[PDB]
Amino acid sequence: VMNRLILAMDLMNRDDALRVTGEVREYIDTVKIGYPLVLSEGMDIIAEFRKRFGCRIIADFKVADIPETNEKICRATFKAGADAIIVHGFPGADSVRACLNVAEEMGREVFLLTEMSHPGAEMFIQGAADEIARMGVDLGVKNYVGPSTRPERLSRLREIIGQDSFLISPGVGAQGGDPGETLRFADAIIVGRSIYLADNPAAAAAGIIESIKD
Amino acid sequence: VMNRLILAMDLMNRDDALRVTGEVREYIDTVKIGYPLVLSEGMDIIAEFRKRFGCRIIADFKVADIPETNEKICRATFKAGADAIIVHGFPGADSVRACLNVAEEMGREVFLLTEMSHPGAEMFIQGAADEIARMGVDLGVKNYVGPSTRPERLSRLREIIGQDSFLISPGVGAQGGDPGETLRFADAIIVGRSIYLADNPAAAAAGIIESIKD
Ligand SMILES: Nc1c(F)c(=O)[nH]c(=O)n1[C@@H]1O[C@H](COP(=O)(O)O)[C@@H](O)[C@H]1O
Ligand SMILES: Nc1c(F)c(=O)[nH]c(=O)n1[C@@H]1O[C@H](COP(=O)(O)O)[C@@H](O)[C@H]1O
Repeated sequence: VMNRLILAMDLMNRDDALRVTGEVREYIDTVKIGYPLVLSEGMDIIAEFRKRFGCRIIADFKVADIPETNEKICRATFKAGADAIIVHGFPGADSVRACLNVAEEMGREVFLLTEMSHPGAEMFIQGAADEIARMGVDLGVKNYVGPSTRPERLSRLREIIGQDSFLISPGVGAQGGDPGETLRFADAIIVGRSIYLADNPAAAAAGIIESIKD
Repeated sequence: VMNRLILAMDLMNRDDALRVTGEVREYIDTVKIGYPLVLSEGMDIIAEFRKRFGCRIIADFKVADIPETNEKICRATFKAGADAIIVHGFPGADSVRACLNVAEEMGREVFLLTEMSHPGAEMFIQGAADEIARMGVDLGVKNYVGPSTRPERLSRLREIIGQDSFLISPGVGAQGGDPGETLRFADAIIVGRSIYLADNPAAAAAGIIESIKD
């Protein structure tokens, strides 16, 4: 991922999302698009971004349904041009394998979300997260998401998935995570508000990149 | 809910979804629309259904993000005209309260998903589900989802949320759940494929209603 930095583009109107993404494009290779933007502007926004910026797109849909519904969500998402989809592990192995099967059919990839970055993740997700990660390994998952806000958890998750797996990490900036500490364990960081709410998003991106080039 | 039966409309093209929903409308009051249909046809499908059928709409989005993202997803969903949204409890209390706050602002309702109906729910969700339900009660949640496929779990969940709470239950028909047994505990059942894949969806709906009128 260019500069190890993934933009979380959670602005909800197309003109602002296009402006900010264009402004920071010299600093990123990869944009995470989630439901805030997709439910406001439509699934066609994925192909628009992919074309206009020549960026890879991760669909952050935190897929969390039964296997049959997960299969449908994944097929619609890859049809729309997404390169990868984020899938929750908490609903269990059959729900994850349904997503992996569609990704295998469509030549796409699944990111398994293990532990989440927000405080409420401590209630139920954290206690299951090591086991969710192991389940991923056992299913052949190669791409994972884990929390910038808890680098000791991010270290453990790295220890389970091994060095060859690809690990991306949200919670940097607004939620309190640090770029450099997070990159001790993750391959790339995800950053939303610290960039997209900045008075100068390009300067904010450049500042983050500076802080991690060294 | 009319006849205690909620249609899970998971067909992915608008013409088929409109046909089947129109055919079974004399038997239902309430349609659950999820991401299979919304990601294929757009969020405008919610208002279209609400107008064309004069049905209530539950947006089955199994919201499962951090509080800030959950707030956005809920606002976009209620803006599109949904009456209610299904929210996962597994990400914890702050993520649920974010949805409750937007529902309170928009005059809408949240359904808390406790235990899911598919086999993989046994891995991580089932062991947390009683505690998820209690958390709902502690947050003032009045509407819940629990599994037709495990009526002993559905009985326990009813015992936690009490008799005044409203409980809906998927997993009837295709997944193995029984309409009448499920309605010992749930106020309404959710049915998808057993209706929408039937050669005659109206006859399938009518058959289910017959089996539970007695
Ligand atoms: N995908 C995520 C997770 F798995 C997770 O555990 N925590 C997250 O924040 N996100 C997303 O990452 C972004 C964080 O944005 P920012 O805080 O503004 O920098 C948002 O899109 C979140 O929905
Ligand atoms: N909302 C759900 C849950 F919380 C859950 O635990 N299990 C489910 O199946 N659904 C949804 O209920 C419907 C079940 O559809 P059918 O099997 O064809 O009858 C689908 O839309 C599922 O996504």
